[PDB]
Amino acid sequence: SLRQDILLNNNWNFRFSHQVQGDTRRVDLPHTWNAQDALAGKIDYKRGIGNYEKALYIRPEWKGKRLFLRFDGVNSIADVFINRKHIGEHRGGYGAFIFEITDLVKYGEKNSVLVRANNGEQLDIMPLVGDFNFYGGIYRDVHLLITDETCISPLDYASPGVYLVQEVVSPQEAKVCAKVNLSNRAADGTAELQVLVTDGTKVICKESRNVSLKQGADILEQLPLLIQKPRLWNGCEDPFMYQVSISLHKDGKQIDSVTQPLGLRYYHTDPDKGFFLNGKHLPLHGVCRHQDRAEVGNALRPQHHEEDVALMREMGVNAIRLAHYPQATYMYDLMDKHGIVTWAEIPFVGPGGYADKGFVDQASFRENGKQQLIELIRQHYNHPSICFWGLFNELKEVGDNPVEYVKELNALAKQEDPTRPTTSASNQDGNLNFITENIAWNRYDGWYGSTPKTLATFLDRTHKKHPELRIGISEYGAGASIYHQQDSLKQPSASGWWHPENWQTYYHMENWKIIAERPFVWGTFVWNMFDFGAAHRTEGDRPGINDKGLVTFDRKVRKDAFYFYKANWNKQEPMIYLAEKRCRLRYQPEQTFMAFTTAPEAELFVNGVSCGKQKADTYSTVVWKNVKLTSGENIIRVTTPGKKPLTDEVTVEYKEDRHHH
Amino acid sequence: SLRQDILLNNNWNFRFSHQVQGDTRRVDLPHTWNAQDALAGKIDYKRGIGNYEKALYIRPEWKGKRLFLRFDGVNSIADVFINRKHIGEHRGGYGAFIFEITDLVKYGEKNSVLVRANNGEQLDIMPLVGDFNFYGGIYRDVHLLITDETCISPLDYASPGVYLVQEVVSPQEAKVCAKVNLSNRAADGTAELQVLVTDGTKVICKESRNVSLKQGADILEQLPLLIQKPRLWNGCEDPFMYQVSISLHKDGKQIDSVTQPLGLRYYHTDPDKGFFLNGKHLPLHGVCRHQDRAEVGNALRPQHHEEDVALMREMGVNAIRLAHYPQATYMYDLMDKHGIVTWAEIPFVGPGGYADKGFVDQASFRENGKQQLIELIRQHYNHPSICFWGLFNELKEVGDNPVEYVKELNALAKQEDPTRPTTSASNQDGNLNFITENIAWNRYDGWYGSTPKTLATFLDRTHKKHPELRIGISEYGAGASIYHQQDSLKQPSASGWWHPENWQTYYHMENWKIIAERPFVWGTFVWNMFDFGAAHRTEGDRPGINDKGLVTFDRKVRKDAFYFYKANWNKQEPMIYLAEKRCRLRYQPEQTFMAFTTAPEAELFVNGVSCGKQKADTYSTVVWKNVKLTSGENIIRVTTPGKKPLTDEVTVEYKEDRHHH
Amino acid sequence: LMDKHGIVTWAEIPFVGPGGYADKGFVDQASFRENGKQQLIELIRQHYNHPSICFWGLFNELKEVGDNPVEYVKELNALAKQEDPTRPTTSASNQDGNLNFITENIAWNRYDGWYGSTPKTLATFLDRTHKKHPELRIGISEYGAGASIYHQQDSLKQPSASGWWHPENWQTYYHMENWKIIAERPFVWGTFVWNMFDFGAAHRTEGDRPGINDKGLVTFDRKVRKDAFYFYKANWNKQEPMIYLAEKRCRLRYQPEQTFMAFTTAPEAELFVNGVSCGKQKADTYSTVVWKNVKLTSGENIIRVTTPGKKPLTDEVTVEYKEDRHHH
Ligand SMILES: [Cl-]
Ligand SMILES: [Cl-]
Ligand SMILES: [Cl-]
Repeated sequence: SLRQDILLNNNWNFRFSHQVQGDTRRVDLPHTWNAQDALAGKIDYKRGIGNYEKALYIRPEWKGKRLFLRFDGVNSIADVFINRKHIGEHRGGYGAFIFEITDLVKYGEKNSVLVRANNGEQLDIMPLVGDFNFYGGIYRDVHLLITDETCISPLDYASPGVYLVQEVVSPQEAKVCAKVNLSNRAADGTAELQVLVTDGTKVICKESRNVSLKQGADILEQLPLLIQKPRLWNGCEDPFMYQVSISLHKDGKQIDSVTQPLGLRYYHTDPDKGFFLNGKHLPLHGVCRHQDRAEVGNALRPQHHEEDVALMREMGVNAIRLAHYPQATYMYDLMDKHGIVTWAEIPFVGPGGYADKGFVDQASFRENGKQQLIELIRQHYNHPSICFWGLFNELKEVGDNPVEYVKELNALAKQEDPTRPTTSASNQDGNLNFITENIAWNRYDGWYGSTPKTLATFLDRTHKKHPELRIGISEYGAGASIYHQQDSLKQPSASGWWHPENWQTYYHMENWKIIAERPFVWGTFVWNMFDFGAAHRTEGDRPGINDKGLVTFDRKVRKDAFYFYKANWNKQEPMIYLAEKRCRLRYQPEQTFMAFTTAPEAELFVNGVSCGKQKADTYSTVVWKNVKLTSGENIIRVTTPGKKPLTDEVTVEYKEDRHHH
Repeated sequence: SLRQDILLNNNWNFRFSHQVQGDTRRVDLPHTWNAQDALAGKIDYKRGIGNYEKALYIRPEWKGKRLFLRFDGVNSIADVFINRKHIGEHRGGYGAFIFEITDLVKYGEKNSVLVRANNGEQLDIMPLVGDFNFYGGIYRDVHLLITDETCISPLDYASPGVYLVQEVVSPQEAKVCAKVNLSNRAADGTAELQVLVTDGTKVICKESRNVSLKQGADILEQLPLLIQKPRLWNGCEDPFMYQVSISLHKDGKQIDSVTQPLGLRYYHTDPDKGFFLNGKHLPLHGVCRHQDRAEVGNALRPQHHEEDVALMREMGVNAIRLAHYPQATYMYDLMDKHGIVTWAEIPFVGPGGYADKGFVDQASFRENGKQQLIELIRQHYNHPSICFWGLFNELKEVGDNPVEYVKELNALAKQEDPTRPTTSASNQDGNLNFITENIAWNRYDGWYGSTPKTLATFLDRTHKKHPELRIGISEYGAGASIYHQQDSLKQPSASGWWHPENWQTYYHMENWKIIAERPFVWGTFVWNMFDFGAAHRTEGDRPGINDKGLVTFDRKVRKDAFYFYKANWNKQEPMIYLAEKRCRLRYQPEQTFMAFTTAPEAELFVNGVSCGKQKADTYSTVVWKNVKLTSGENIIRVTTPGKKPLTDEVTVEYKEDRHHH
Repeated sequence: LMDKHGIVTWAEIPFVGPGGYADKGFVDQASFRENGKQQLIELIRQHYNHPSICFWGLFNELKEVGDNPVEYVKELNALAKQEDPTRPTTSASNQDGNLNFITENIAWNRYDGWYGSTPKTLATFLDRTHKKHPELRIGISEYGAGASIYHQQDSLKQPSASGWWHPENWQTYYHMENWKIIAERPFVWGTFVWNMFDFGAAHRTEGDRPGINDKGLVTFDRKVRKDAFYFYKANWNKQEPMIYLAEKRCRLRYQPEQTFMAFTTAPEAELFVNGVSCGKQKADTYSTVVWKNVKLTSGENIIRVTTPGKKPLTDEVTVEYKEDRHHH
């Protein structure tokens, strides 16, 4: 009667329903059928039904236990059949879902499991539009869960069935209400519910209640926990969590158990001073991250989540906006573990500069959106990293006006979880900005026209006109191809096929200086940590890509901007990085070299001869001007001070040719 | 206060939602966006959202009237917006639907009408599968209807709002209950409802009732009609209909009016003797017809319906199965007018020899199917041609078992309309065959393997084992390309790229002889009158086509089988037709020539010299054997008897070459 | 079949230029040039004995810009004359200048009244060219206009050529006006409608569907004859009696004052509306009968035209007249 969790990812048989013959090919999960077409820039990539079928041997000894199929994510509608009989449907591409199959299987034989996944367009399931790909299929894990007939229920919106509600938290004491779903299919009886909080081998809490469970009972039980002088989850400084074991016992035997983290903290956002974690001001040095990657689409493996977090911590990221939808439980686990303050959001996404709408005013759309919000909150309730619930991105009032509906979602979020503030990401003026507790804007001053300086004007004017708003920046960024390089700085056309890397570097340096000076801005999030898929894009070095990443789509190459942020945000790892190394061909008679470093100064050498030292500025940048190259090959080297220095080096070619002038 | 019906077909602006930019092109309705891709055999043709927008000037003098947008058909989900505000959704590709826009428009200015049509795959809207194309878009007319504030309601499942229920019909007298929907938006008041039955200028009935109408009233009123010694709608012999005018009057002014046909008849099907219309046995010489055509897809214009009916009457068709879905009101009008007994059906279509299912056992699918059935019955209630309601085609029990659900549809059909029997088209053994009042099978003996003789064995054995069944043949046919010709008769592989026209001719001649001898078979329907689109097909002379038509897809060329049926079914138009004229190259030393004619004999000439007369057989066929051709060109001519004969003629080339033997 | 039926035939090699599109019909390299000569020799030798062939066409719409094919076209002309001195050479041009002065007969592709302008500029072009270059034997190698049989409107208005609206009445009007210009100019040795049939051109995005050049007088499947076909039939096939009512596919009428038009080989015709005669009208020089200010009754109207005599030919249509609309 130990709970079992059996992965069912291997060897499914797949075909599209547009293939009428019935032949199938082997696939293995996680899987999307849009990893080739959408990623090649095909705008009308396959959106429709793909069918996955697998034989599952139901063990004779599972008779008398309860059996559940839990899906971590299927985009975007899933219809599940056991022995070809429909058992249920889930509508929504990003939340987990579960079906009990206990009474639906034949014990001691192979049973068919068939999943018919549909990512076809709909007007009743958010997201309706967006600058990303709606990759179809079973792109997260599938599990067979086996439990006692009397269990901690897995059936409440596919959540772990335990909510560790933080009611009061300070360094003196924490009070928590452990709410636990119980489900009984055995005879009427009683059981003992135990909640055990530990830190390593040390017991911190232990609470018990006897509970009466009628046959067919599905009930919520609540146990208070008190922890004196708690160790708090304090972001990257100390991402500490207790372990909580919730178990059911009968006549001296444990019959079921689940574990969840408890990371205690408290926070607030001040309109003038920014974000405070556990009573201390904390600048939120944030980036955004989509759940896709080159070649595999959104069919991410655990090492992919692991590498994305490793790259963010290397850069000194301490905040993340996991846009534009609920992401993997494992990704939120890694945010908990590494101390990253997380903004998690539902996929209520508007059109941006494109056509159509994020909101369609019909009951089916509205009720589904509420179910997606409840899923997000209940499924991910216990992650201390999550400190904001995001309710939308770039909705607009024209046509169907989502204002009243967004007020409904806000009230529902506050009722489900009074312990986190709501937030949203806006690109509009007006009423949509005054609903959520924190507000943020997506700003591209210096990329989509204008100069970075208009970001400063916007922030200052907004803060002065509306002093009660807690203002953030939910997106800012600029495109870059690592293969587009030029000696001189000039602003490219955003929508064109030329995105020189130096303009992205310049964009981030100027925008960051504006942000750094404005502590009323509670958090800022770079769009985006990685290049990502968007099939309709036709810009930069190839179609189908949003190239605003600080790192490329395959996670292989860090663009110059990554190191500018690393020098400024990760000050305890010594480093020096020469900018513009991918610009190998130089034409300008007067060369400028620039390095990012954590050192107070650096020295430049050209062809083995020192050009002398320069001091790092407040933004960890060292600059040498009017450097003279010799025609042909030149070796450029920068070094930090001391007898054991760090170095960076490049060979460039200097050419006096051109073109008219 | 005359009712206005304004066509809104011209000059809409279209784009796909996968085109994110917002640019549009002009289109004109009727329109499908699948007339090129699906018709070229692209199996993954575009299934998703297409958007149509048009400015509609709302006249200041329409203020005080009621305004309705009525759509004859949008495949398969339509979401309608006025000034970009959602007003409603319709789910189902084949039934009409309507929205009142009276209170939703700005009078005296241009208002936007936006229709977002979606033909993306769904598992909750029949048809889920089928051997035809699911052409997307606004493929039938759109109308703006303008009425008095007090009107005969257009809002009951978009029907005309009048049901002329035939309660008793004989040559001595007919009793009819005129059920009329009334809708009032003006102040509380009374009005006079009048029902006027006419034949040309002669008044046959006139009945009146005063009715009390509360503000906001939507009520059903019923007036009895009695017609003594009625003229009955008697099929092609006398397709007579009365005209019925239903009108509302107030203080000596007519305020609203609608007209509907009244074609009185009675019928029954006997298990041993077949179908009886108005007390007289009537063999049902039937064909099936899909609502598509070459080049335009299902975006049919009225001349297309007109030509299809003209071709069927030319062939002597007196029965039709309008498969596999509710078809145009105009097509049922033409069936009424021409006397064609009609089987009309909902799109509850199963997979046939292909994968997947026609039934998914979930409430959303089931409730939508009932709404599609109610639509079909209410919208098309008054057409005398419709004598059967078809509930499914080729469902199967394996997996989700639709038996109980089909019993629900049968009971709903009988409750909505006790005056027509239900029927269905089966390809299975077992319980699915015992639900509807009449049953029929789809049979391809001599095409999908076997010999036509196994059709005879099936019919005889079924009739003997189940003597209570009213057995029909809902499909029988064989493929043919007019470009595949060979001198000798040999059975081709059905699924191959060689469909010689002579095999189709042979198939129909043999199958028809089996049918003609079996009067217990109440109706038989050729699959199909026309070649039609099915993108997944890969057989005959080109992909994407089901080539079982007696006439080609563009309606241009009648295949030999058409004339075999014409000679046998249209005996009052004199004709002679030489078979195998498209087979221009002859190799066999001993040639056979065959003609179909209404004459008792015919004479063959070869190179201007008579080969003598031969008698027509019982099936209107004349055959000459061992005809000797001379090497090279030969002129072959056949003539009917008399001094003013009808002729047919062809030049063939006889070659003594070949290939081994 | 051209031999058998007596049809004078212009047969040509595929030396085709870009028209209004990109790229070139000529690339100046020996491999291209030698292959073109082999294609010309093939055409002449393989088809030498057909009496119907009376002209050898050497190109269609080449242009001088870039690789200049003038000298090479002179080579092809000399080769044609050496292979077959018994037929003249010809070509189809859309340019001014030297390309027009090589072949014995010359012709132009003209779309006045379709690709902008009015048909009247065809008359100006023909007259001015003939006067400035009196030695040229001038023909019209293409003239035409697009039409979908599914695009119909009550009023005559010029559509955008490259757009998705090609009303059949504009094609009818185009051919009637252009033909009148041609008929009056006997110095024009031959004129050739572009085209007898709609045909395939995958890059086209106009008329009622992509991938089609819809300038045919008959549709692509050969099933439907457009109104212009019967205008030409009445004027060119005068020994088969006929009457044809124009605009029958325009079933919905809105104009208060209706005009009906018939093409016939008869000297006059009579119109009936709802079974009542509107009287006879005379056919003009171009075999056209016209009735103006015909009054329809709201709803269905039966329109019938008949030729004179006790055994007449007839044509008939039912239209629907509607007083609705749109602002005005
Ligand atoms: Cl929106
Ligand atoms: Cl089925
Ligand atoms: Cl050229």
